[PDB]
Amino acid sequence: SKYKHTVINNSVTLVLGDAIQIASLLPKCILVNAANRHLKHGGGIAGVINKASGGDVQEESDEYISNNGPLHVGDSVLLKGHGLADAILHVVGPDARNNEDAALLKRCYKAFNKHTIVVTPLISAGIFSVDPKVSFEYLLANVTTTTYVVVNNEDIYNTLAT
Ligand SMILES: Nc1ncnc2c1ncn2[C@@H]1O[C@H](COP(=O)(O)OP(=O)(O)OC[C@H]2O[C@@H](O)[C@H](O)[C@@H]2O)[C@@H](O)[C@H]1O
Repeated sequence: SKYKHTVINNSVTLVLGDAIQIASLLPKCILVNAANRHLKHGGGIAGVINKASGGDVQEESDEYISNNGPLHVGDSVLLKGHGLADAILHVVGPDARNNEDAALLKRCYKAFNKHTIVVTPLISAGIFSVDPKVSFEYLLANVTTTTYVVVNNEDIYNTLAT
């Protein structure tokens, strides 16, 4: 009720705000990180998640990548929450700058469905250069669990809420 939000369907609510703040409000949730294949948390939400954890997220991510090797595009990994959420689901969206197809967002978003409550940004819609409407369409087509899709730009919010 405190946020500009639009309930889209029985699964998805679009929220204008900061995904970290929304994840903190909910008593139980998974927070989704928009990651790269090496979980090297850069200039988008990944860096903000890492900084909010005091670097704990990057330390854990490095440990995982040593155990797994690099992820494939479209893969995800459930790691610890570090007080931000019950857990963080790191998803590797396609990077359009590297000619990776937006269709791989199907794999990213399907990974949400085993989790009861998900708080997510729009995967690939920032640095990875996929149209926010395209990412949101893949989200709506594939997500079948209670999901708060949090966007921090009001113009994007207005576009997607219409
Ligand atoms: N705190 C936030 N809350 C909600 N949405 C946010 C927030 N910060 C950024 N966003 C939005 O989330 C969307 C995803 O943007 P990025 O975080 O840039 O994600 P992506 O486009 O998937 O790029 C992934 C790449 O960026 C690096 O951070 C990461 O390490 C990877 O290399 C964009 O629309 C961006 O504006």
